[PDB]
Amino acid sequence: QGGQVDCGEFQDTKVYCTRESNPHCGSDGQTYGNKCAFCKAIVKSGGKISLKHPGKC
Repeated sequence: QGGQVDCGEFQDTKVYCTRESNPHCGSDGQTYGNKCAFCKAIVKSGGKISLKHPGKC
């Protein structure tokens, strides 16, 4: 929230990413290779997107 790996896209508050490759299949439907990849993707639909799967779908 201002001193974290805060994905400055930050459409939401829980938008922080990984330094690792932690895949996420977002509730956006999409699968992202890591959480960082999922940040903008949270941003995709308001920040309000959540995760379906740790990993891909």
